[PDB]
Amino acid sequence: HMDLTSIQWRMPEWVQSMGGLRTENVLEYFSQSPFYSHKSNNEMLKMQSQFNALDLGDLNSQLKRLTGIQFVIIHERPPFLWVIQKQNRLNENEVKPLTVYFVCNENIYMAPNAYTLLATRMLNATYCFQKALTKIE
Repeated sequence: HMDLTSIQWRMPEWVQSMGGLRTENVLEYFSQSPFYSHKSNNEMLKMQSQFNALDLGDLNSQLKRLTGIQFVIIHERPPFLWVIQKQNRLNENEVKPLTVYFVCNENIYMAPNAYTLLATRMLNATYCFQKALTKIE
């Protein structure tokens, strides 16, 4: 297979067509890239929405109800960067960070592994805390 840690992707013809990148549409941009995965809860939602002609509103709330591969925005600095995280959602309370990507100046590429490491360390500490609170009652 082609190694995605060694490429950058950029599709200027889409950006112009949409009037520039915005938090509103950055994830859609990401969807046309080889980093996207059609196995994702993201994709499943895109199609229920189109097929049923339905507005499903806040994505993040829709993702909480599902399990599997997910893509979420975890950092916003319009109009230059957004940071996206691929994660495997285990349930409504747990998520496993898989990889993170940068969308910098319309360029998409995987961030160094350390960012994923930081993410999981953040989540682990959070989850350890929450499991610790369930016991007091």
